[PDB]
Amino acid sequence: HLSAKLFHDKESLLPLLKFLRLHSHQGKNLMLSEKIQNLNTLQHTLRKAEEYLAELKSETLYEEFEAKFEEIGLERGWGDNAERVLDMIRLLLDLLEAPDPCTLETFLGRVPMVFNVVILSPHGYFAQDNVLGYPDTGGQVVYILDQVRALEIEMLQRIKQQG
Amino acid sequence: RERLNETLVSERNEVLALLSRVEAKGKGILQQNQIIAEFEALPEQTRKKLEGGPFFDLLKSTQEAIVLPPWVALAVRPRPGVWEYLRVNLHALVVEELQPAEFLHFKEELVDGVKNGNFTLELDFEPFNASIPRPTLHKYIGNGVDFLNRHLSAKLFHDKESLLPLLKFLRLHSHQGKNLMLSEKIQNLNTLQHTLRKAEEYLAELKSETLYEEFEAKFEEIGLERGWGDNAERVLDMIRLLLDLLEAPDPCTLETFLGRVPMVFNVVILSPHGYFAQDNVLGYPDTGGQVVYILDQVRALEIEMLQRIKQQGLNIKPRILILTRLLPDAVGTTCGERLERVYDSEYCDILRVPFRTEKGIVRKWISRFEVWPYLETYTEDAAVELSKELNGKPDLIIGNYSDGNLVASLLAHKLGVTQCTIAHALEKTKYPDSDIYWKKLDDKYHFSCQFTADIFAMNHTDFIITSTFQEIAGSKETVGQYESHTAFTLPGLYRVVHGIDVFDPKFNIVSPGADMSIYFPYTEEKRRLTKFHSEIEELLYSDVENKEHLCVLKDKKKPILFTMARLDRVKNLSGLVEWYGKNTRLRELANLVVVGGDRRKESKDNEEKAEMKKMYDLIEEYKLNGQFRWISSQMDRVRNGELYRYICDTKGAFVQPALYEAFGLTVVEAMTCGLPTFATCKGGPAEIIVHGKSGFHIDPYHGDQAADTLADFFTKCKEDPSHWDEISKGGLQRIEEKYTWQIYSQRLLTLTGVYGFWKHVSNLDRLEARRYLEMFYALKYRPLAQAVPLAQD
Amino acid sequence: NEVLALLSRVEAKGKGILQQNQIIAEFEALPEQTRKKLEGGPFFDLLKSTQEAIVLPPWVALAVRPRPGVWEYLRVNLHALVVEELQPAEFLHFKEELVDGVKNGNFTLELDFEPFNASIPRPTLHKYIGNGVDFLNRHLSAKLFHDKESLLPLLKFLRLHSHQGKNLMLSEKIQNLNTLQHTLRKAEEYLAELKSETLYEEFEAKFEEIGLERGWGDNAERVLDMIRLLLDLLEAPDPCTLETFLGRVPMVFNVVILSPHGYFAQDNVLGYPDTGGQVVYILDQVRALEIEMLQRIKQQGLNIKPRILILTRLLPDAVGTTCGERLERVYDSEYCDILRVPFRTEKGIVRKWISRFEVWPYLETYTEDAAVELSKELNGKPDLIIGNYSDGNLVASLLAHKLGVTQCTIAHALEKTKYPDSDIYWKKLDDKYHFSCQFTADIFAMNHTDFIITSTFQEIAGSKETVGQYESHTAFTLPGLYRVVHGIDVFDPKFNIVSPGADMSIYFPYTEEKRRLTKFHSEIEELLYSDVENKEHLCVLKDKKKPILFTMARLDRVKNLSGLVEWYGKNTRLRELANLVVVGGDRRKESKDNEEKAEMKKMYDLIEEYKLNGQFRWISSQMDRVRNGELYRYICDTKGAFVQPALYEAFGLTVVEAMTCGLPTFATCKGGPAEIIVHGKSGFHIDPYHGDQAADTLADFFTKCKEDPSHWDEISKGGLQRIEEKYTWQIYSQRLLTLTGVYGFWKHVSNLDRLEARRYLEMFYALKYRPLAQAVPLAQD
Ligand SMILES: O=c1ccn([C@@H]2O[C@H](COP(=O)(O)OP(=O)(O)O)[C@@H](O)[C@H]2O)c(=O)[nH]1
Ligand SMILES: O=c1ccn([C@@H]2O[C@H](COP(=O)(O)OP(=O)(O)O)[C@@H](O)[C@H]2O)c(=O)[nH]1
Ligand SMILES: O=c1ccn([C@@H]2O[C@H](COP(=O)(O)OP(=O)(O)O)[C@@H](O)[C@H]2O)c(=O)[nH]1
Ligand SMILES: OC[C@H]1O[C@](O)(CO)[C@@H](O)[C@@H]1O
Ligand SMILES: OC[C@H]1O[C@](O)(CO)[C@@H](O)[C@@H]1O
Ligand SMILES: OC[C@H]1O[C@](O)(CO)[C@@H](O)[C@@H]1O
Ligand SMILES: [K+]
Ligand SMILES: [K+]
Ligand SMILES: [K+]
Repeated sequence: HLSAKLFHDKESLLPLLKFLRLHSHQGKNLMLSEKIQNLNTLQHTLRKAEEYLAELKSETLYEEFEAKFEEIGLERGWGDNAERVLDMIRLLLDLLEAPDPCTLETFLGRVPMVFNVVILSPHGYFAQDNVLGYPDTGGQVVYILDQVRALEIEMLQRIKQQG
Repeated sequence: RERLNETLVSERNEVLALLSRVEAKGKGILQQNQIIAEFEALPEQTRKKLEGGPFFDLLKSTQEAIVLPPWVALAVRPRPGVWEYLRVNLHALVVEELQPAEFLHFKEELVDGVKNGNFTLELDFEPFNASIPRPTLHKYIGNGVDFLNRHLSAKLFHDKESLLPLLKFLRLHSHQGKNLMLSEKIQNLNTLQHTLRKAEEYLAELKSETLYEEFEAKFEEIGLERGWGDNAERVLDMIRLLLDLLEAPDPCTLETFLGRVPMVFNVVILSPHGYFAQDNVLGYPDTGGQVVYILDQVRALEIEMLQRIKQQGLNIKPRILILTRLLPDAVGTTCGERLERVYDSEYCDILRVPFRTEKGIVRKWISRFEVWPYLETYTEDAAVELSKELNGKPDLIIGNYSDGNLVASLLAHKLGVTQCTIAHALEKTKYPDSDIYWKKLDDKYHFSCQFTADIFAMNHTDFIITSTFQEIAGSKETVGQYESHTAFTLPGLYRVVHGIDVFDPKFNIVSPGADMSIYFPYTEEKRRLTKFHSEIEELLYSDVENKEHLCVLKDKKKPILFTMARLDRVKNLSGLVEWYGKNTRLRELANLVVVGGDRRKESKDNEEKAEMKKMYDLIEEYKLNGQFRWISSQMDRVRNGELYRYICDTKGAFVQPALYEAFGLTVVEAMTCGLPTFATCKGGPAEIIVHGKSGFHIDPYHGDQAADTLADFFTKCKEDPSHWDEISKGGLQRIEEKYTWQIYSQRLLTLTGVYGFWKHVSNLDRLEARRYLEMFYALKYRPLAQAVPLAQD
Repeated sequence: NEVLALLSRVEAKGKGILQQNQIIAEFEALPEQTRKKLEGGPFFDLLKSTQEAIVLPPWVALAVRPRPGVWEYLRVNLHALVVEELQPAEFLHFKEELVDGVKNGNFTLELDFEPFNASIPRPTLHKYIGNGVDFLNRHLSAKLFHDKESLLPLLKFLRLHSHQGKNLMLSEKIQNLNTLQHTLRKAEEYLAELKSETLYEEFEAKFEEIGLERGWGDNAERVLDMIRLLLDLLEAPDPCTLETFLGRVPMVFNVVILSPHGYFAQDNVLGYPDTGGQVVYILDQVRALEIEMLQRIKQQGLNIKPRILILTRLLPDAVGTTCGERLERVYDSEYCDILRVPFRTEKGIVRKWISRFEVWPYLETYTEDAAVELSKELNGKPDLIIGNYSDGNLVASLLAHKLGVTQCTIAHALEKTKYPDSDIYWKKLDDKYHFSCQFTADIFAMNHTDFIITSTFQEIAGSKETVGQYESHTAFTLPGLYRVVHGIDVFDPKFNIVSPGADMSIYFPYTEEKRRLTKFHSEIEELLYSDVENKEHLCVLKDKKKPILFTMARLDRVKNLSGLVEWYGKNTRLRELANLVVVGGDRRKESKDNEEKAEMKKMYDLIEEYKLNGQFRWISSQMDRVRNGELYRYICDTKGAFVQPALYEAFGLTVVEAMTCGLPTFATCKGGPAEIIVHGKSGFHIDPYHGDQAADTLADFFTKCKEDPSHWDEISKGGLQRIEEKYTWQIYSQRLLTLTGVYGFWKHVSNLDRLEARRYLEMFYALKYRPLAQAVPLAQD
């Protein structure tokens, strides 16, 4: 539905640009800066970034091209190296051009977002010991402790891959 | 207008950078593109140039600088497919913004002395394009099907009226009175949604390998005819893909489903000009890579069609016709027989139809530039014959080259059939400034007809196939072949404002190949044909001078510098022979063997004739006897294959010195055998070859540098024979990756489906462009075509 | 009735290979058969509705016209029945074989304009035919309603709008709908508290500040109304509001009118070949138009001075006329001028008058020269361009395109309807009439123009029983040349019927005595009743007291004056009752026109053959309208009548003039006069195809009038009233300027769709017209 609604529609695309521009964590800018006010500059800047990156060695760290990227309006979180930053910029350029569902997901899922997470489990005796089997204490408690551990490994990773 | 700014920089680099603007205006009244607009004042300047700053863009992107009034008309190309043209004054401060149809107006004032008429024709196809939006993104150039898919995938998503066409499409679909896919039972999406639902449960239960014959009974009941699959497993997938499009269309699915619907049964391929034959032809005027491409293409195609028909659960038998001219008088050939079976195919047949006038058929061969008056009556006739040969109507028409695309359009329109074009070359890029200088070239080359027909076909066709990206958008530095038709002018005739857009979703790149049984690595000894080594050794090292071969090779042991091609001005064989003759170091390292032209018979082609006079003269001038062997056309590919490998034994190289080459199958063949290849950087081979890895590039405009580059190569190879083996393996790998026949057919068939379905939805949007084209042909081409003198028997 | 139809279809095939028209396509078949008809049944009415049938030996093709604008084409095997529906193009093949023995080249041109018109949906109702601006308003109204993307064009249109460097409407300070919206109510607040009469000068200060430039009105009352109009349009657009607003915006300042063919002058011309109601219409028109143009410009608080140029051909050797001078002021106008420019070639200026059918080779250069000349004359470029007739519409198109101006066209006649079967038989007629050229330009300008003005509904959709003038261009064919599948549509919103009138200074009732111009009576009595025979008049009237049957018109084939004379000549009874006075041809000179010459010889022989002396007075062309007004009134004094025996008449200005004067009128039923007159009420209709019947009818009018004198007055007053309603110049001028506003704007909104049409038309002009036109032989001095 989003892939189809996004295909060559201005009033549609803005939301995605507003998103990346507003995106920040703990007082740091991510993705696009305030330098990019419209799809034209964004389109132009991405293309501009792509020409540059397609030149560099794949394993080149973001810190190298950081200065330049800051110039043209690109904040951190596209990836930790040239290769990664490249696929990502190429991904968004594509959403602007010919959106497909697989692209759309891949990009949105890649954008660093989830950092802080709040999980709700009020009832029961919720603990890591001396509990399981008490009234209301059971599969929910187990699931949640496994979930967070699994969740934390994935986040540290996504965070590190996005530089 | 970014390129009118960095040039505004005459405020900084001025007293230097207005010099190059001098040494140009100092040549005068002409066009110099690139190498001349560049190898001019910049290289021929002094170190007070020092223009290596921000200026080096606008000159590096020009493509032309046309000397002019106290004015310079120039062009600039920021990115493939994006246009800026400049006009500035030398000493007058005349620099002016230039917006298209205005810039052309300045090209006309540079010939006629004034621009074209007033109400003289402007050709703009842009407004007829508005149906789909254009990709602005480089990746989609030559990828259009991928773009059209996503446009359809979206347009299809939860739109009632929008899915109807797909139902109607699958509902009407039939072949020779057999109904396929959906029967007439299913009148609406709800019934189809449901009927498909019912079908799925049933099939999910059956074993994967259950034949369609079992459940055929059930299906006919619910409205499902044949063409879904041969067994249950297949029918299942297919049914699932259709359910999917009805719910959440995604591009990948839409393509796959349209890909599989059994569609292409009878193919009709247009190739009127030349001597089209499978033996005793190649090397003749107008007879060349296009004939090889088509013969290889059809064989490949026939196979894919067979296994697509089998998989889809159908026994229908395909037929592929190759339409071409019947030349009753070409003797020593089969060109005089109406029907001929293609080698190694069950269903591919050559179908020959004669040209004719009200005075009866025309027997004599005719140059490809002169066939124009004949083509419309050819179409009518061909229609009649292929109606005879074909069972039902054509499911695809492929046009080839210029005359071929002209006709295939008329048929496609007449019969209402999906159409594809393949240019195989576009003369405007091959014969420079033939657009603007057209009027003087006309009585020889008749370019007013050819261009007209090329423009007509590009826009008439459903999709276009190119063999490379370069054939469309060129490169960063240089303009592409099709691209160069976006805006041009034929002063006194008409002015093409927007003729084509490289971003058009109809461009698809499908790269051909070299037949693998004919051309393979010289290293596989089991495969080598030694039966030929006597003929070949006579061919090369024989003592005799005759119509088959000229001069002689004193030293039998040198590496051979080899080339083979039709003989005409553009192939530039006379060029290479000269470069070699002037460079003593190359002559010592290698023998030069050029195969081209047929000297066994008197030549009837103007260029062929002119080329021979130059060859003849050079041989004497450069005293080539003993280092040079000029061999006549080799019409048998099997032995040609072994010839290439033989050249490998001598550890030679292959050189292709064309002023322009559209694709260069010889390049592909040479590498497929493993022969390290040096080829012209102008046109297709720029893309085929990767410099210093899979081969080397040379510039036909600097020949002396080419001859030396080669001398270098042989020198290194003498010091380090492993250097040869490295380039050899590089070529072998490049071919194995990019150029092969296996995927070609699949791509091509898939395309026919996607574009076939598409042309139903877009039916109404195109209706205007259709009348615009009808008129262009009738009121533009026809008058021009009847203008051309008829051949006289 | 399976055994029945086979019969009529048999009787049809009996006449063999041919086509026949709807009169015959029935009037022979149905009636000429035995009582075997017994068909009042539903099959019948395919026949009754058939406009023509084309019969080729196995086949009969049918063109059916159920309602104006609605066509069905069928084929029928003359034996075996088997009715099969055919597409227009295929019905056209039928005609083509009928002439060439074969259809047009498989690859020969089909003109189809339908796919280019689709921007607006088409009205299907009879009422919107001729009423297109009404339709287009409702469309723009809806389109505009709470759509920002749709409202922007309105803001930009107004923001860019200017004349000759003076900004108008909105300044550049208004960049968007909020600012416009906010500013407009700011202004409205302010004006509400001013006295209505406050002049725009007082608050002009404020406005400039907030982005409001001049042209909203003269006083505060009027700037307020317009502003409120715009507020509404941004808020809740309705059709009426939209139209009032657009018709109000000052636009038309300079107007250019194209009328190249003929001798265009204010005196010493009328009745000369190719010179007639078009010169009359245009002159009346520019007058009325300048009046309104001035009030509008004044009412909007603008001080600009308008200009109207009538572009026509400079004829150096026309003598006794003003056709040799380059600029001529129009009588009773401060701002209207005739601007003459010569035809010319590589050899230089062409001196001799050339027939309308021959001007084609010259028209493109004319355009360029015309352009250069009106650039010197006009202050700023043209705000409106009106093409007239074919040469006129053609040039109007090219100039409009060249200059980027809103174009209107007026046909004044369409030859295809004047010269039956001149489309299908075009080849044998071409050497003489060059219809391949004309039809081509007719089609070109018809489509290329921004809108169209007709003088009747008949001009578009004709009547219920018969085909209209533009209607007959919907689908037709020129064998061996090209085929028009859909060339025009009677429902195209571009059509507007704006009826013209007669100058009411010149034409009034014969019963207003103080007004009659008596000083002309000596001249008229000599003109009519004198015993002298010369190049001014032939024969003589023996009995002075009889009533006069009066006609006046250009002299040529179609006007059918030679017919009228023969009718009269054959009919003794009419001859006893009334004297026939015909005015046509200028015999003072040698006739340079083919038809005029031919018609003259016919006249002479009719005189001798029917012994017309004593009942018949043949007067040369009366070139002065003022005395003409009184001449009409004189006929009334005698209780006579005006008759107009044309085979076809596009509009009939003389028919309007006669009526305006009180003179009972009998006019042809073929073309415009069929709408103008109401049989038995405002006048009568006669059939030029049945002449003797026409005469008998006239005899009858006079007899009735003889016995009862008040019958003459019923009709006299009947027409007087009719003209008072449908035909006057008062609303014309205002309607026209309104359309220029609506269509002026609509062309900004629709501009992107007219692009495809632009290129189509360009290529049609270039690749089809030009080559045809050049083929026309040039004149020689
Ligand atoms: O005495 C107990 C009772 C339960 N469990 C654990 O609690 C979970 C029970 O979850 P389940 O989803 O099976 O049932 P639920 O408690 O969610 O209703 C399982 O991991 C058990 O191993 C346990 O460890 N000790
Ligand atoms: O004497 C000759 C000359 C030409 N060729 C063949 O002609 C084709 C030429 O194709 P290419 O694209 O290289 O040049 P083209 O003629 O198509 O412009 C190649 O397959 C060659 O092997 C040949 O077999 N013998
Ligand atoms: O000898 C003549 C004949 C014509 N008229 C005028 O020319 C016009 C004829 O216009 P109409 O539309 O009736 O005929 P048209 O010439 O346009 O076909 C009328 O105003 C007549 O009064 C005239 O003044 N003298
Ligand atoms: O309903 C099952 C119960 O067990 C839990 O999993 C807790 O361990 C909760 O979901 C709920 O209290
Ligand atoms: O223009 C090059 C020529 O060579 C061919 O390959 C011959 O088969 C054709 O493409 C064309 O006629
Ligand atoms: O055929 C009709 C003729 O009548 C006129 O109105 C006379 O001026 C012109 O439009 C045309 O020449
Ligand atoms: K951000
Ligand atoms: K079917
Ligand atoms: K303004």
